[PDB]
Amino acid sequence: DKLLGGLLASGFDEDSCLSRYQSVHYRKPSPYKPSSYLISKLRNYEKLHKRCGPGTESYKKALKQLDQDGDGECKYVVWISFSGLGNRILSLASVFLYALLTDRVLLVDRGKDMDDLFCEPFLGMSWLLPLDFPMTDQFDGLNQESSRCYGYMVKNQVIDLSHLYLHLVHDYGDHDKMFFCEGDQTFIGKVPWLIVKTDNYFVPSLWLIPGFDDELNKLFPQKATVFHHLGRYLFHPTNQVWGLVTRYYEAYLSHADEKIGIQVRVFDEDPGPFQHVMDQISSCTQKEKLLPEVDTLVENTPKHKAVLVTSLNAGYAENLKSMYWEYPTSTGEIIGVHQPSQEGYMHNGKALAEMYLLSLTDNLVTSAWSTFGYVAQGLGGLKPWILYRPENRTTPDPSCGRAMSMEPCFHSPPFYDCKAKTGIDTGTLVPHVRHCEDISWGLKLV
Ligand SMILES: OC[C@H]1O[C@@H](O[C@H]2[C@@H](OC[C@H]3O[C@@H](O[C@H]4[C@H](O)[C@@H](O)[C@H](O)O[C@@H]4CO)[C@H](O)[C@@H](O)[C@@H]3O[C@@H]3O[C@H](CO[C@H]4OC[C@@H](O)[C@H](O)[C@H]4O)[C@@H](O[C@@H]4O[C@H](CO[C@H]5OC[C@@H](O)[C@H](O)[C@H]5O)[C@@H](O)[C@H](O)[C@H]4O)[C@H](O)[C@H]3O)OC[C@@H](O)[C@@H]2O)[C@H](O)[C@@H](O)[C@H]1O
Ligand SMILES: [Cl-]
Ligand SMILES: [Cl-]
Ligand SMILES: [Cl-]
Ligand SMILES: [Cl-]
Ligand SMILES: [Cl-]
Ligand SMILES: [Cl-]
Ligand SMILES: [Cl-]
Ligand SMILES: [Cl-]
Ligand SMILES: [K+]
Ligand SMILES: [K+]
Repeated sequence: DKLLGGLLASGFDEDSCLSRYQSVHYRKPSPYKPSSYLISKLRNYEKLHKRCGPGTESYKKALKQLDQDGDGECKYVVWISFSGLGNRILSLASVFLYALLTDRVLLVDRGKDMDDLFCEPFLGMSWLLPLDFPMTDQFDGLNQESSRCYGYMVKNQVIDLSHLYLHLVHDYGDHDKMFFCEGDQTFIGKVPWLIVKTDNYFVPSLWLIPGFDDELNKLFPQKATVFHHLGRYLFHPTNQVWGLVTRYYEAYLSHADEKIGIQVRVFDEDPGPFQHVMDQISSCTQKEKLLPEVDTLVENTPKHKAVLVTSLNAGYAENLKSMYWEYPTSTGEIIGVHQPSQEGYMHNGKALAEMYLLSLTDNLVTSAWSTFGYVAQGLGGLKPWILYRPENRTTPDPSCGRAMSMEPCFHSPPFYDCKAKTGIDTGTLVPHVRHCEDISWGLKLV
């Protein structure tokens, strides 16, 4: 089923984006079926996008509100291309959900590479913000003190509204965080143009806004499927990225009975590679029976496992590779350890290819705090084993634990009760919104 259970629309040109419908020759079918209401919601999104999108007569009329109000036919939310690729992917998926919940059209700031990495997701009509949008060269300078920043208008009690800037970056404050309150969403609902900048996956705090909560439950009744569905919908790699994927997979990974992904990210100043991290990896994989122990004893048909290791430093894959070369397995399993080329013969090209290759594995080990890992697990429908974040170059004990769900984590959530107007722990409100495994103050859907 190339349409992923109805998540994807038919009718796209096959050759101009091979990944779109070929992803099925490489992936097991997801066990999570998109709800019929999410399927309607996306097919209706496409209708709206086609009516209101870039370059249409409607879009051109709405652009004049920026020089005025207005009272128009089409409203928008523009995603600003900000931060690293994994932050971008998650944040964009979040802004897309927000569009869905508010009957807005999503426009994407293409930044330096978005059109080079991704195909168009909306049948008929591009998702890219036009390059001559007049506010574009203000995007980097938009901040908490910008006149039309929502938080600035809140704290100053500004009275007038064609557009608003929503500062949702990790450094945001109390006023900016009022985005996550119902009364503020009523106000913001009236503004035809929203401009968002964020480096977080802010999905889970949408679930705690009245009104959004009812709609979200209809769309995603199993709760922890938001990124799995919206990520698969939105993001299809371009043919040159997908070539990197298919060629790697077919050469190195395709013969194995089971594929293990290991996504290594080490948040440290010094270059590496670190023994305590090597030790963490071997212990994790071996205590969870993802990879077999080796032994030095002198003294029944063999599975073949392929281990895909992604990392900035090649030492982690080398260490594992060498271990399984130099010693027999205690189980008799055949282990091959593989890592993609570090040196080129599209920096982001290879990075995206690697996230996709991880998503094609059977069991995935991720690194704590890594949005790169979140993207991979989400696209693959993998509930990972998470390598906990080390402190002071000491192997954590336990080394890893299974995640609660495949969802990504919101790293910098608000902690505010909008009704009582005071701080609250927003990870103890509803059972499906919990604190993350890897980052104790973050939130995730479970
Ligand atoms: O949403 C966060 C968002 O951040 C993006 O990255 C941006 C962010 O970087 C922060 C992290 O920097 C790392 O260092 C980088 C460095 O930026 C680069 O220059 C360098 O080349 O690479 C380095 C990595 O190799 C540090 O390793 C991190 O520590 C830092 O994360 C922040 O960590 C502190 C806590 O630090 C302690 O944790 C253990 C240990 O690792 C560290 O040394 C300790 O000191 C957090 O502060 C705590 O925050 C909590 C929660 O409060 C927040 O969230 C809830 C909201 O309501 C609050 O308003 C909000 O403040 C608070 O309760 C505690 O009191 C605080 O101590 C920070 O929250 C962590 O962010 O900023 C710089 C920018 O350059 C980066 O791009 C990242 O890419 C995104 O995925 C996402 O994580
Ligand atoms: Cl419509
Ligand atoms: Cl990244
Ligand atoms: Cl395309
Ligand atoms: Cl400023
Ligand atoms: Cl409110
Ligand atoms: Cl669902
Ligand atoms: Cl790293
Ligand atoms: Cl899994
Ligand atoms: K493209
Ligand atoms: K998979």
